[PDB]
Amino acid sequence: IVGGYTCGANTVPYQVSLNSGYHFCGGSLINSQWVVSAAHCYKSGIQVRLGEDNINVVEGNEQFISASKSIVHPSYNSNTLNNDIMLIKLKSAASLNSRVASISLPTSCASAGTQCLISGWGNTKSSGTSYPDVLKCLKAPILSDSSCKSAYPGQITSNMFCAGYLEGGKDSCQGDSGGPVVCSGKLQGIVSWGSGCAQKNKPGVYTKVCNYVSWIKQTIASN
Ligand SMILES: N=C(N)c1ccc(/C=N/OCC(=O)O)cc1
Ligand SMILES: [Ca+2]
Repeated sequence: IVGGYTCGANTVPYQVSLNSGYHFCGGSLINSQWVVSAAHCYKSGIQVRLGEDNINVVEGNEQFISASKSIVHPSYNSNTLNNDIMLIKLKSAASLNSRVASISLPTSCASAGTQCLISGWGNTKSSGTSYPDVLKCLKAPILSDSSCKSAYPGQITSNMFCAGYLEGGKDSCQGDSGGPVVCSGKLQGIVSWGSGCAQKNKPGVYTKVCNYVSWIKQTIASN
């Protein structure tokens, strides 16, 4: 997260870290057994880490649970990043408490102009690299579809939306991939792509979760 703020320990209790010997992506806990992340975060041997603040120090509230299965969206296209969504099933149910909690799926899509909360342990610089210890947060508005399409001509599908600041300076970034965009208490987006981070006229592009609720529900009802 570039140009954000320190969230505060466990204030984003649905935020997870995906670990494969190191943190590599975020995700969102949607019930005791399932995490939503980006399909571009797919790899074998994922351990889901819940209740994290400092990802490099065991602070006492963590639950580390191995993934039993990963299900990439059937229409995910890694070239265009269309349908950039994946479900990860935990080997055992997380124990839900104040510091580890699920986030609601949307019943309707979010509105342009709505301020959303984006979070992660990704790069905090727009040029150069610096990775934070503790979870970072950014409040960012959903942009109009026409401004989103103008920013990325020929690349924005109906399964994507833009959020952020056209002036630059505030954005998600590498390492935030797969993490939450929560608007009005609903998981509305997944950190997906963008040209660099926090670049002028290049806002963040996010998987449009409201389009996938049917697939999510049917998948978790059968796996
Ligand atoms: N909002 C952005 N500008 C943005 C967000 C996410 C990415 C994804 N990078 O994938 C590589 C990785 O995370 O390791 C790029 C740009
Ligand atoms: Ca920790």
